[PDB]
Amino acid sequence: AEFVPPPECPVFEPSWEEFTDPLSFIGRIRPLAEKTGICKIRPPKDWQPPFACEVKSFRFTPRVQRLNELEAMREYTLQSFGEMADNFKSDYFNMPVHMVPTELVEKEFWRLVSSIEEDVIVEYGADISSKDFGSGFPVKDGRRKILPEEEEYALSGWNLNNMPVLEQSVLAHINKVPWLYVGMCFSSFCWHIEDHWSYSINYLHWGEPKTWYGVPSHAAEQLEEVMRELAPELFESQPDLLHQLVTIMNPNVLMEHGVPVYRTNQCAGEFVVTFPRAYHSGFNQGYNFAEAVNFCT
Ligand SMILES: CN1CCC[C@@H]1CCO[C@H](c1cc2nccc(C(=O)O)c2[nH]1)c1ccccc1Cl
Ligand SMILES: [Mn+2]
Repeated sequence: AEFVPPPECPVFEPSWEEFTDPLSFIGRIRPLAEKTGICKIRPPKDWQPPFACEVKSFRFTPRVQRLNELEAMREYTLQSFGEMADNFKSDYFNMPVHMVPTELVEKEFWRLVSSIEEDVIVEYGADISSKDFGSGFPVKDGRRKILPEEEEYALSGWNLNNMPVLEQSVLAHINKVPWLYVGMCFSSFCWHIEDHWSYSINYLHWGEPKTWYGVPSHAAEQLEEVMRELAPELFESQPDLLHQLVTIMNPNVLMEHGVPVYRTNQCAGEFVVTFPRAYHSGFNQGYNFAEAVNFCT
């Protein structure tokens, strides 16, 4: 009846030596991580970048998310979104936000997605460009002050602004930036893969965890087949890029049909990498702030 958590994906704790170059480290962990689709990477304890967005100006109108919309077939600052998000969660669970077990939010999320008796609606500050108010990482833009002790983070290969993003092509010889996600409890992203089957890297700057599910690329067609069988027939003929706007599916349904699924709780200061053609989806445990970019190898 209640949700059964998938097995945990790999977590890596690189030494300072291994942490020198992201692409080299990702290439070395690939034989394991590609078999789980997603992995988590914990930087060394002393690697702590400052938060570098323009907080005074940061304003956005999040999208509304009706958790049960398939089954059924306003403007905020960072501060005022946080107040709304914490009030929502503490009221929903009748306890302080940090006291709510991650497993309980997870079980309740999947219950609500399939419930026709209770219509829970949340908001997500999703797909906000780093160009609007800056990246959460420091950048040598000349647009914001960088303290000496922060320069190493502006120059780090793990700063998402410094990941390689240009794919090799003939058109490149003939002829972009990270996105931000301000989460609250139950805000979510449905199953998808990246454009061009790209890798992605995701960093949780601060706040409560982001819960992830991943499927390895060798099972991509299995997942697509389960979607074909069980996803709303009204949307069955839609191209993948549109279907993936609403590809909501409980991980246990995929697991029951033989699709390998792995989970993790990404906590503040931790990276999640998604491998090429690894389907993923997830939800936020509470008020948080993430940055993500597609990268090339
Ligand atoms: C146009 N393309 C095509 C592929 C996705 C990309 C657009 C961004 O799609 C959002 C998203 C993707 C994603 N991947 C990792 C983590 C998170 C996070 O929210 O933390 C993510 N959010 C998304 C997708 C579906 C439903 C809600 C939302 Cl918000
Ligand atoms: Mn993604």
